[PDB]
Amino acid sequence: SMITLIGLGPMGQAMVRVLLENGHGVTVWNRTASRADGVVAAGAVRVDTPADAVAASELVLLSLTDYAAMYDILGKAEEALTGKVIVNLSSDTPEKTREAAEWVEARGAKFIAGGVMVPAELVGKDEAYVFYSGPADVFEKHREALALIGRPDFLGEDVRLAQLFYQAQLDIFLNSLSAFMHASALVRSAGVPLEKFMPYAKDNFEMMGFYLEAAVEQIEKGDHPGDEADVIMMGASADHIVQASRDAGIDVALPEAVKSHYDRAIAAGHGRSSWTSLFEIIKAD
Amino acid sequence: SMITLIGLGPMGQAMVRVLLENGHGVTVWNRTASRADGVVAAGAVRVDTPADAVAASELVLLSLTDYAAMYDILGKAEEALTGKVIVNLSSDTPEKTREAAEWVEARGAKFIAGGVMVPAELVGKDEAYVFYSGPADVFEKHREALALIGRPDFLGEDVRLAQLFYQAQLDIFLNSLSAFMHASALVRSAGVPLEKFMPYAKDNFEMMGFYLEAAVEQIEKGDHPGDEADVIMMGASADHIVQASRDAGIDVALPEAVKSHYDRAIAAGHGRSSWTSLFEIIKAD
Ligand SMILES: NC(=O)c1ccc[n+]([C@@H]2O[C@H](COP(=O)([O-])OP(=O)(O)OC[C@H]3O[C@@H](n4cnc5c(N)ncnc54)[C@H](OP(=O)(O)O)[C@@H]3O)[C@@H](O)[C@H]2O)c1
Ligand SMILES: NC(=O)c1ccc[n+]([C@@H]2O[C@H](COP(=O)([O-])OP(=O)(O)OC[C@H]3O[C@@H](n4cnc5c(N)ncnc54)[C@H](OP(=O)(O)O)[C@@H]3O)[C@@H](O)[C@H]2O)c1
Repeated sequence: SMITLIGLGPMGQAMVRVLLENGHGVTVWNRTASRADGVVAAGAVRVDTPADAVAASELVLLSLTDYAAMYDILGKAEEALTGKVIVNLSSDTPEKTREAAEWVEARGAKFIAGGVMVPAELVGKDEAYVFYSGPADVFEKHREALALIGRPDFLGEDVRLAQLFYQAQLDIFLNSLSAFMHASALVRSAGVPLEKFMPYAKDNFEMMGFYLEAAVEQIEKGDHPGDEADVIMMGASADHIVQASRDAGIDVALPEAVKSHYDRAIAAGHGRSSWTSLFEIIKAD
Repeated sequence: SMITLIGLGPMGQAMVRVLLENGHGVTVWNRTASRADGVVAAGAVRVDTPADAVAASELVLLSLTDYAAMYDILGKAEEALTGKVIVNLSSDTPEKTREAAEWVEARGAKFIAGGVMVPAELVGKDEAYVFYSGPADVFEKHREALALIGRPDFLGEDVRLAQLFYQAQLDIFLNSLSAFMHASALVRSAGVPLEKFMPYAKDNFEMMGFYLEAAVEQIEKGDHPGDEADVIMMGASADHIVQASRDAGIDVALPEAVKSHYDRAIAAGHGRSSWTSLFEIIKAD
């Protein structure tokens, strides 16, 4: 049961290993031949060329930093893409994802977009899930295999959907990392150790589920009551974090961006509305 | 025991109600006399003047949008402050918090800073905790009372500590709300309802604790291994969220701020380091 995988970053590697562990034969190629050494030891079969990698399997998985990478690699293997199934598990733009769907299918391949929503350490484990979008019939044919990487959430036949859901998750995630480090940087400025603050940050993030249901209701109904907490008070909070950041001499870009949401809401007259009203100035009309 | 409280936002109100529920007499004043109606019904006693509010109790709690508000109000009760204990549960800057400590003590009162780390709906419940800082001996005298609002976490005698820990929490929190709304705004741009995405966002936030321990270790040791996930790949992710945001016509300030962290890390040569390396570019010189 030979499946190909191209791109042997942590993810590519962790995926190749799960495919090998569950009986499948796995052909690999990577720009840096020597990164494959570990998985080749485990049972994978390295090959000289990207075309050889594509020719080896029906199913071809890509784990690459961006879609530009798909073009650099598959560009040296076009004649062999015919009859094949590209599953691209790379981050890039939804718009660039569709543009990619069209190029691979013009070269005669079926294209599915995927987004893996776990670190490599948890690929193949219980917490693992993967956004997928594109041909439902082709996805079904290879579901059993892809299901090993993590729980497949098929979103629809619009190839952009998985990428859009991936960018959306990482929007929150990269924000939470940057926010965490920013808040930590504020406390370390006054000489507090990170280990004394981290438990509070943990609770902070773990408590987010409490707010999210009321938030979705308020946002979809355009109903933003400030009774519990208004944009004037939370705008002031944003102003304080910015000014504390300048006082401490840490980064101001991230808190100035949060303040800008409150500033635009205030300008739009949502002073007395719920913080959910920020959605009105964030969204596309 | 009569405890005074000034500022009858949702917080002030929820705190007054808990004090009344646990036997305490509560004197109130507010710039907007009619906001007291609810708590006066519940048992509180409104008074004409801020000076009267201060004179009524040993312990005086402030729940105000900012510290500037404390000055406007307590400014009309300067003579009345001798012997009193101000607990300021308002957001403002650590620097403005100390400057306030000194102003209050100059007028013969003890000053404690506090940060309440729950919404009004959870004041007095299990999840409730409150950062406190200032004189430990004065804090002990009034601990039993304040303990009702939420679990008191006394940080130290540096009055700024509670404010610093509050700003830090809201730094992450306001970021998480803005990120959540931003990601949601991306999904609604392609016409997906927010109810389809919210469960994934909930899991995303609930999963933050997994990364935070490894993060603190890597940050405090200046040890940033990229083996599992490097700043080149996560910088590219940030670029994708920004470009998807421009494509969708939503806010770009928040993702452009996250991208700016990755861009500065890359500039500092941390391309191949862990995302924890962003801390090097966020932290003070
Ligand atoms: N890191 C995580 O925990 C995680 C989790 C979920 C999803 N993801 C996403 O899934 C993918 C996993 O990436 P990763 O962190 O494992 O690795 P990465 O650092 O993004 O790079 C992975 C692969 O991309 C190749 N590559 C990049 N640009 C190329 C180009 N122009 N030409 C040829 N090859 C190119 C690399 O070649 P070399 O090895 O030769 O450099 C490598 O094999 C990414 O798209 C990421 O956004 C990551
Ligand atoms: N709400 C939350 O979820 C939350 C979370 C934790 C803690 N906090 C913090 O607790 C404080 C109050 O919270 P909140 O949202 O309930 O209240 P708020 O909306 O910020 O205002 C509360 C009180 O401040 C008074 N006030 C504001 N500016 C004033 C001024 N210049 N002169 C006189 N009175 C003034 C208001 O008087 P009026 O009634 O006349 O406007 C009101 O009684 C803030 O520092 C906030 O950041 C809020």
